[PDB]
Amino acid sequence: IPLKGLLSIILRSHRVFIGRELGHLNLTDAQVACLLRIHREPGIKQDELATFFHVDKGTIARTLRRLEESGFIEREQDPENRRRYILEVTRRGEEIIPLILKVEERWEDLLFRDFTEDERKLFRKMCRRLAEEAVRM
Amino acid sequence: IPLKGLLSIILRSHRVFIGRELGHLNLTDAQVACLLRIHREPGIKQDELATFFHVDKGTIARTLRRLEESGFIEREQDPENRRRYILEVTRRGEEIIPLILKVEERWEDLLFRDFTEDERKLFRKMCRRLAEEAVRM
Repeated sequence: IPLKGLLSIILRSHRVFIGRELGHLNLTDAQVACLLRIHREPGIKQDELATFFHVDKGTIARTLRRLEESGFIEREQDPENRRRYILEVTRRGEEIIPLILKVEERWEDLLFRDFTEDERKLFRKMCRRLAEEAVRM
Repeated sequence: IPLKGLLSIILRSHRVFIGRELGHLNLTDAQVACLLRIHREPGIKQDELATFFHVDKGTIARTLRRLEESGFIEREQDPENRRRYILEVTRRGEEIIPLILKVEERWEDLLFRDFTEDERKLFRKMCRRLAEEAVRM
C-alpha cells in the first residue's frame, strides 16, 4: 500500500467519525474543512477556497451550498468582480467550532489509544515536517 | 492544527502532484483512488465502492463517469439487482497502474527528502498502526 493509501484509510475513519458525531448538524468532513478554512480567513473568495483545496468546482459548490443552507456561512457577490463570491462564517457557524474541535480531539484520542505519548508526539512532529515539505512542493 | 489538518495538507500535495503528473491521462486523485480500489476488487458494486469511501453518491458517480469516459473502467448492470452496477478495470486501465505507482513513488521520495531512512521507516510503521486502528474504529 502506497503511503497515500495508508493516510487515506486514516482519513476515512475521520470522515465516518465526523459524520456520526456531527450528523445532527448535517455536517460532513468536507463541510467542516471548508468551514474551518473560511473561519481562519474571513472574506476568502469562493474561487480562492476552491483553488486552495484543489478539488473540482462542482464538489466545492455543493459543499458550500450545504453549509449555507444550514446557516453556517454566508456568501455575497464580490463588489470588484461579478464572477466572484465572498465567504464568511456566520455567528452560528463560529459557535459550533468548539464542538468541531472537541470531536477532532476525541477522534485523535481514539486513533492513538495504542500509542505511547512519546510516539504520538513523534508522529505529530513528523507530520508537521511532511506538511511543511508538502507546502513547498 | 488538528492532526487531520496536517494529514490533509500532505494529501493536498498528493492531489496536485497526481493532477500534474497524470493530467495527460485526465486523471485526478479521486479517480486514481477508485481505479486502484476496483483493480484490487474486480466486480465490486458501485454502491459498495461508494460505501467503502464514505463519500457522497454524487461525487463518486461523477468520478466513475470520468474513468469510464476515459476507458479505464467498465460498468455493467448487476444481474441480481437492477439498482446495482458492477465495476471492473479495463485492459487499458490495468496497463496504466504501473505509471500510477511510479508517480506515487516519486511523490513519496519528494515528500521524504529531508527524512533519514530510519525516520521514513518509523513514519510508515506508525501509519500502518494508525490505519489498523482506523479500520477497527
